[PDB]
Amino acid sequence: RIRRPFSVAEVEALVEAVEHLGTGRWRDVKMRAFDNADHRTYVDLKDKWKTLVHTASIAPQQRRGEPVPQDLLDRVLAAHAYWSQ
DNA sequence: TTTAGGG
DNA sequence: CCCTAAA
Repeated sequence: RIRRPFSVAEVEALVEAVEHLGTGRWRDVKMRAFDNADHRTYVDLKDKWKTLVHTASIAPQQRRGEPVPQDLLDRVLAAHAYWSQ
């Protein structure tokens, strides 16, 4: 499949979704926040959560592409610490 | 088919 | 994004 960087709203929709469902229900996350975004499958969302956690763990100057608002990176690490077992 | 992780 | 063992 063709590349397709995640936009800020998509991240936003993902972050909101996970804060409510967690990290073990990507099919529900997909249904809740990307139900009509045919190019994003629950495996892609699982993957974007994996990169987002990393993105939030590195310095801003080493991130690539459109900048994810600090606000979201913040909720990624808080939702990651919460749903971690 | 979905979950869960490495490739 | 892909590949796919397990469930």
